Amino acid sequence: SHMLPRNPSMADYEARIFTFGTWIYSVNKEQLARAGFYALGEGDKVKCFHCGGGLTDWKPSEDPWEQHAKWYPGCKYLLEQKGQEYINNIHLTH
Ligand SMILES: CN[C@@H](C)C(=O)N[C@H](C(=O)N1CC[C@H](C)[C@H]1C(=O)Nc1ccccc1-c1ncccn1)C1CCCCC1
Ligand SMILES: [Zn+2]
Repeated sequence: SHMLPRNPSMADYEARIFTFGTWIYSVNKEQLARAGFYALGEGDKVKCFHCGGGLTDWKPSEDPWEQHAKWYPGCKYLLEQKGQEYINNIHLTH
């Protein structure tokens, strides 16, 4: 939940989109990169450059931002981009 990104080398959106150059999975690569994720090159495993949170086993029609907020609500990239209200809404039911 720190304000300092875990992986500065992947802070650049262009650095992240590059990792998806040959992405074959259903979840949209631009949406993934915009949501802070880069591909690890091992199945559909991705990692956020900021919070360091990893996610795998993406399902059809899943939204990168929603999943990001669900699993890593303390991510400060998410807070900076989407804002707290977005995070609040994802966690509304619990
Ligand atoms: C359906 N949408 C996807 C994006 C999603 O929610 N992925 C989750 C995920 O990647 N998680 C959950 C938190 C965890 C830090 C991360 C993860 O890396 N999980 C694992 C990765 C490799 C090996 C095991 C796990 C794992 N182990 C125990 C419980 C959950 N995941 C998780 C994958 C396994 C089945 C439950 C869901
Ligand atoms: Zn994050």
